[PDB]
Amino acid sequence: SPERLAAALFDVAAESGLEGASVREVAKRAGVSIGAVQHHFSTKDEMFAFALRTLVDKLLARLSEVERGGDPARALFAAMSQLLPLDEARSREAHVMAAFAVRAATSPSLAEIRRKTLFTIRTGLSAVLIGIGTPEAETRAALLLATVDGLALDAIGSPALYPPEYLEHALDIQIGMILQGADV
Amino acid sequence: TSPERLAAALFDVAAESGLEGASVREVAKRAGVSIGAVQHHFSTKDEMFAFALRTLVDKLLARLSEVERGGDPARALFAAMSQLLPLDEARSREAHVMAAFAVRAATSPSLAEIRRKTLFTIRTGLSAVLIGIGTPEAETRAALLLATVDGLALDAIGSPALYPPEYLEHALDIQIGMILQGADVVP
Ligand SMILES: CCCCCCCCCCCCO[C@@H]1O[C@H](CO)[C@@H](O[C@H]2O[C@H](CO)[C@@H](O)[C@H](O)[C@H]2O)[C@H](O)[C@H]1O
Ligand SMILES: CC[N+](C)(C)CCCS(=O)(=O)[O-]
Ligand SMILES: CC[N+](C)(C)CCCS(=O)(=O)[O-]
Repeated sequence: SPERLAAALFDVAAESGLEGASVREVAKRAGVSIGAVQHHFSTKDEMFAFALRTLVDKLLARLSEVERGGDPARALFAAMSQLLPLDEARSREAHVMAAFAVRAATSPSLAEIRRKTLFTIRTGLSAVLIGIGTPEAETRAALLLATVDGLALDAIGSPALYPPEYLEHALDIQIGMILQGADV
Repeated sequence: TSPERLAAALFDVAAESGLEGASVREVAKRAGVSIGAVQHHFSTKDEMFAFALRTLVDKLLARLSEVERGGDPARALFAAMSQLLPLDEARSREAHVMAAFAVRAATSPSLAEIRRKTLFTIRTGLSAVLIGIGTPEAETRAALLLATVDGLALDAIGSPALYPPEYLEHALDIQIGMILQGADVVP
């Protein structure tokens, strides 16, 4: 049931933003007793945090498939492109992730989950860049991730300015910049 | 003037509780006016939100246009992009509300239009600066620079204590350095 609720929340949020994800609306979409929800989560914020944790765990599993050695540029691109709205699935994910990032302004649990998530991805990016002798690796890693997050935010609210082919070109350009001075 | 007072109340509510807290009734309550007074100016909550967003983007663009460009592009780019970073309380509030509207833009055509126009305007100015100095891939690097400030602002929302102004300014300086690599400039 809690997994079902997390999927149902993501589904509502992608459709109608997080303002649509009332305890009531999430129940309809999964099955389930409005009490069944209350059984698993004592607060709405608990329910949101669980959904975010689910989305993050799925993202990290995806990074682990695509970021598997060999050419650094291609690995960095495959990983960062998971965060960009390049198809309908990733457009929904980007929408929901951005929504959680704004909701973190008023929710310490969501802010902490995001902080740990960014720390994890950033450390992974840093390890890649250090391994190839990149100048200012850690700072550049932070910048790569921040820039990808910003591109995703910019794109969801203005898709005509950020078609997938443009997003892919912009990510290529950013990666090329980050790798300047690396070997290779 | 009256719609402007309502836009200011909306911003005050949104900076506190997000845009979820910015119902017509909550905005009316914060402004000290009747629901009827609000509905008089705004036919819909959409129109209320769009007007508030326009008010905000006007303020931001006015600040960007006040940047002294002079003869040093790195300095000008830093001064301009610093205005879009949460380096103090006022800009932290602006970041929170602007990010909220960006997210709402995913489902609201009126907000998307205002966001698109804003991004187009800013990218155009940044591209002019970069082309002016022979920056490789100037247009895309302009879009990347703007994305950097947007992404850094987004993260600083949830963890403001961890993104102090000096961290944000350092990150921005490093990105500008990368953006200017291969441009006709003299460091
Ligand atoms: C220093 C180096 C880097 C420099 C970076 C430069 C950034 C450039 C910003 C300055 C330009 C501001 O110019 C401003 O553009 C916006 C469009 O976005 C216009 O605004 C127009 O669209 C908006 C948004 O839909 C409406 O709310 C507004 O009523 C309408 O007039 C303003 O009428 C114009 O005065
Ligand atoms: C005609 C007067 N001006 C200020 C130009 C436009 C009025 C519409 S407004 O206030 O919503 O920009
Ligand atoms: C409501 C408080 N928020 C912004 C969610 C968390 C603060 C995290 S902090 O202290 O590291 O900036």
